[PDB]
This record gives sequence, structure tokens and C-alpha cells, in this order.
Amino acid sequence: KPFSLPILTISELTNSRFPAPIDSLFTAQNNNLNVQCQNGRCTLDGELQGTTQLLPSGICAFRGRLTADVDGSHDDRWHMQLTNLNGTPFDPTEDVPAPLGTPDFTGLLFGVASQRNVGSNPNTTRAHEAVISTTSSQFVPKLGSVNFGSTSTDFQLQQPTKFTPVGIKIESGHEFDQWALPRYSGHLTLNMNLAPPIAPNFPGEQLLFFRSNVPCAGGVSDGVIDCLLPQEWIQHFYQESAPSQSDVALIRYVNPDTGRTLFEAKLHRTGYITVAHSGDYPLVVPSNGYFRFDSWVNQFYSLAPM
Amino acid sequence: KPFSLPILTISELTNSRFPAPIDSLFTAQNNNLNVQCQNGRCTLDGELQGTTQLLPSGICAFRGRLTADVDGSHDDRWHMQLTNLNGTPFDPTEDVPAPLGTPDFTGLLFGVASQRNVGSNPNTTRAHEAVISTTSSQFVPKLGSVNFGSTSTDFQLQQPTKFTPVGIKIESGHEFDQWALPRYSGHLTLNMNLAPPIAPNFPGEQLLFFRSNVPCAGGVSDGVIDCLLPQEWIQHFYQESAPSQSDVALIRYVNPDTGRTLFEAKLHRTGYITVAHSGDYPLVVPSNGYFRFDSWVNQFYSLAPM
Repeated sequence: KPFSLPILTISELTNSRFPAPIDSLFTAQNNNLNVQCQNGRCTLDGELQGTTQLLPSGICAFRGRLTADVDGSHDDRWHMQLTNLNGTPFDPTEDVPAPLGTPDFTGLLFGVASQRNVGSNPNTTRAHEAVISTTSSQFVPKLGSVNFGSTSTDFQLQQPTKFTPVGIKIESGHEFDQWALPRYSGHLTLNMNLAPPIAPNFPGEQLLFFRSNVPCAGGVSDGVIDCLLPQEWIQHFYQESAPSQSDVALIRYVNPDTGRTLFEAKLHRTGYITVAHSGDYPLVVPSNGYFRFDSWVNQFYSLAPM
Repeated sequence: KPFSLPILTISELTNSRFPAPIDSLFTAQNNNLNVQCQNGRCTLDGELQGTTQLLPSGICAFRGRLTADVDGSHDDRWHMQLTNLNGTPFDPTEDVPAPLGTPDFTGLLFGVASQRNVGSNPNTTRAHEAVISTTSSQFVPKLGSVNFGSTSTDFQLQQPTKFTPVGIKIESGHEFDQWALPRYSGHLTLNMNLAPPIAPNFPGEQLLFFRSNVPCAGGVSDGVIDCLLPQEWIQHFYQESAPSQSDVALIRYVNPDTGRTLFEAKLHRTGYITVAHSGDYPLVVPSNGYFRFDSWVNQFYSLAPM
């Protein structure tokens, strides 16, 4: 079964680490960065890794029930007992770092918490701005719960609850670090079942990122979130499950109108891209362009400079 | 090129008319309902119709700039001049009903309006709850603008602005009607370039819907939004572009574990499903099940009763 990429321009792609469109492509200078995001991780033959699931609506989202109000012990007073995103009960013994979709960054996640009542007063509803701090002592998704704070006090306990992500938030003491994983089991615990760290293994090569500037609810921020593979590619690989014939798939960025190849890159088996370049650089590419699979190669293949 | 469906269970599908997961399948009694949604419209050979675009993040979303504050003339004081979702300028002469992604229902759309400054004070940001009424006189997306109201007055004019949808809202005088199209060019205008109305053309057959219960920011509502094709199918057809060999594709709902076919349905060329059934009915199907393409048939094919 031949490997392939979907035919999608940059404005037809979704970030796999935040529900947002891709804004640009970016290659970053190497500086011993531990790149170990847990969303947007997938092998080329379609094996999802880390906390990666298929739905853009699932990325940085939560589902469960509010079971406690801990006002006066924590600023994030609303205690949310999690289920899986599909509503099945969360199983802490599953060999994953956290429930699928859980945020993989350090900072304030801004969104909306909503409820739809069951029991008496069925289908009464409410929804308000809410913030989840991924550094809070109450951010323990692998243990089965997270907390959020809100300006509104109009939340009901023991009712079905959903958190819809919208953006990030910058506050004093809460800087945003997209490459620092949260502690999924809370303070003084270490993470387990992680998708491995990623890095170029070849001299002169740098990682290529799919970059989004996501919304931010106050503070100075470019809202940058970089993913290794767009969500549509992950969805595509999952469907196709094409066997990887080598550890490296050469891909060509093409202009469909002219037919010209604009540059070439290495698409690695474990699901990331490298290019031959030195220095930070936002790629200057046409709006109609996209990657195409060329051929299987190996680790020793020398990329034409970008 | 052989036609096919993606292999996705119900909990791996996204609604094409609101960014939400599919919750259930539902067949509805016939009662001369004008079904003419404009999102989630696509032919089986991959031609998008109405206001349909590819990104779940684009469904019911807006992008543009705030260019006026009309407080004291309209409750929805913030005047948002639209661009296309990919940032290109909106072109009113394009043969579409409205910019791609525009909501196709009557009611209050609840979400978050956010901004990221350009010019001096670059990358300052803000985001607040906001509501868009699709019945407002200021809801004129085909003319190039929409308005929203907000509890916050902290919005800046002439700055890049985005509206992220979260749910619907129920207020007195603003009932929600998922099957009534808004007036894309405003009061006293009629819509143009619409994807056609849909209906069963066969005795004993009813439409099958992919149903979501979406969030709601107050009021009694089941939050039902029904789409004709999930977004992933649309994305799949767009990629494949398999020629339709007839006007009807027989599809089989299957249990992968047992191998059994649970029921059969007609997948029509113009992009909707019918089943043989009489009465409203939420389908009782296993969580692991999904549709598979069987064969091309014609209008005269008689479905096994469901």
C-alpha cells in the first residue's frame, strides 16, 4: 500500500496541538531544545502516540462532571472529574500519559465551561469563561481530574460539564512555555508513557514546524503554538496505515500551478520533518503550495539546502 | 477510482454544521421540512457546496477587523468587517451564499471574540464572551460584515479580530431554529447561490442525521444540531474525488467485531442519507460500528427496513 500525504494548502490545515488553523511554516535554530509534545504525535504508518486523538474538537478539551467547589483552598475552585472525551469512564491504568486530548504545555488555558443538566430540571444550561492552569496543583488529569477558575459563580455540582478551549492567557507569574510538559499526575510526580523526544539526527538539519498564532485573553503574546504534523495528516495516516518502507520519506514542496518543486524535506517515520537550513526562518512559500510524497530514502540522504 | 468512506466510529466524527463531536444517529419523521443547510454540503465526488469549507475550526467562525462601535443604535454594538477565514479579502461577487463557514441557522451564536494588535503596542491581546444574533439587522455576512454584543467593553477598533464559536444561547424572543436559514444579506433581502433543498424521493424512506447536542449558554435546550454528512466524510470525498457511478451508493452499517451488517442505507450523490423507517428514532447501534460502501445502485432500489 503506497504511502501518501493529503493534498492540502496551509490554509486548509489544522494545528494538532491547539484547535486553530495553521498560519505559517517555520524552521528553528537548534539549541538543545527538548521537543516532546504529546498531542500531534503519530507514526507514518498511522499509529497514534502520547495523548493524540483524532478530533480537532478534542484537542485541549475536557469532558466530565463538576463534583466539588473548593473555594478558599484554591483559586481554581471548580473540581472537574474527567471522563474520556467520548464519554466512556477514564481508566488511569491505560498506558497513556493522560486522557487523550489533554494539553501538553505550561501556562493558562482559556476557554468556556458549559453544562447541560440531567435529572430534574433537565436541559437547563449555562456556560461561562473559564481558565485552566496546567501548573496548578489541581491539574491532575492522569489521576482523573482538573480544576478551573471562573469569574462566574453560576456552576452546578454533579452535572455534565464540558471545557471548550479558545486560547491561552498571560498573567504575571504564569508565563507560557509551549515546550514544557505539565505534570499530568500533579506536583512532585513524574510523567509516564510519553511519546519520545524529537530532534534532528543529521548535521546541518533543523526541525520544520507548522505554526499557529492562537488567541490570547490578555497580555503580550504572539500566541505561537508549533506542531510537528498537522491534524489532517494524522487523520490521513490513521486511515491509510501505509507501511513505512524506510525510516525516512523524502517529500517535495510543490507549486501546483507551475509544477516546480520549491524545496525538499525529510519526513521521518516517527512523525516529524527536517530541512537543510541554519537559523530561524519563516518560509516564503506560495499560498497554493503543498507537500507531496516523493520516495523512501534513508538516514544518509543529503537534503538540498533550503 | 473506487468510491469509499473513511473508517470512523461515531465518537471519531465531527459535526459539519457546528464544531462538536457527533453524539448519535437519528432518523426523522417526514413532515414537509425544508432541509436546506449550507454548511456540511458536499457531493460524493468531492464538490463542496453552499458555505462549506474544510476546517472544523472554520465552522461558524469569523475573521476580520472591528471597524465601528455602534452603541446606542444596536444592542450588538461591535461592527466586524469580514475577511475570508484564510485572511484573503472577502469578495461579495463570488457565487456563494456567504463567506465560507458562516452559520446556517436562526438564533444566538455564543462564543469568544479575541484580538491581537498590529502597529504600535504589537501583540497586546484581549478576548471576551460575545454573542452573534443571526436574525439581527446587522447580520449581513454576504455584504461583508456581522456584529456581536458583549458584556465587556474592552475591544479596540481597527485591530485584527476573530470569533470562535462555542455554542448557542436561548433568550426570550430568540428561539433556536436549526432549519431556518438566516438572511445573509440582511432584512428584506433573499438568499442566492444556495445548495438545494434535500428530501427523500422514495416512499417509506426518511432522512438519517448525524446529531450533536452542542453547548448552550443559558435557557432550556437540548442543543440539537443535525448534519447530513460528518465533516470527516466531506474532507475524505474532497481528497478522493471518486466519480459517482450512479445517483445512489448503497452503504452498510457494520459491526467490525462480529462482521455482521446491522442495517443498510442509501447514500445519495448530492450528499445525504436515507433509510427505510417510519417515525422518529434514535438508532440503537454499537459504539464500534461504522458505515462501509457496498455498491452503486439506482433510485429504484428497495431498502431493507430498519
